[PDB]
Amino acid sequence: MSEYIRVTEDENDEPIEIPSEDDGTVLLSTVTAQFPGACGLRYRNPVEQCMRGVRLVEGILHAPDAGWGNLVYVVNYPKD
Amino acid sequence: MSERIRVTEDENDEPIEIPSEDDGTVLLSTVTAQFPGACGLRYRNPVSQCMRGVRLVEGILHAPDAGWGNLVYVVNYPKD
Repeated sequence: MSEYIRVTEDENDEPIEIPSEDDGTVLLSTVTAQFPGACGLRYRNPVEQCMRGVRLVEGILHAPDAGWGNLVYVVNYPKD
Repeated sequence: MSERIRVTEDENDEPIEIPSEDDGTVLLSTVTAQFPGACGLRYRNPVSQCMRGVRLVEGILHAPDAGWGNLVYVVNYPKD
């Protein structure tokens, strides 16, 4: 089954739901669809309450230990 | 023609329709053929009350297992 994630570009608005691949990874192109100019992904680990960045390779974001559907994610946005 | 997909950018006007492919895929060019530069698609997800986007890969949109009929609503628009 395809993993499911909930990202957010701006916390003042509503979060965005992203359908991931069955592989358990997320495709950056799906992010760029809703987020133009943006790339990358962040989240916070409930372990140390610190912000973290999701691993990316060739446009493919790699899920954490438990996967995607457990925490919230934030899309990396530049100043532009 | 194979499947058609309803989609709009603003609910004040009338939603348009784009021919999707039998493989559950839509071509970016077909979307931009309708919209003046729009990319990606999403909709009001009643499940999370957020905006759920659709899988995108190199300009090719990939429908979920259900298909396009459950996501036919709003098209995405980049800043460029």
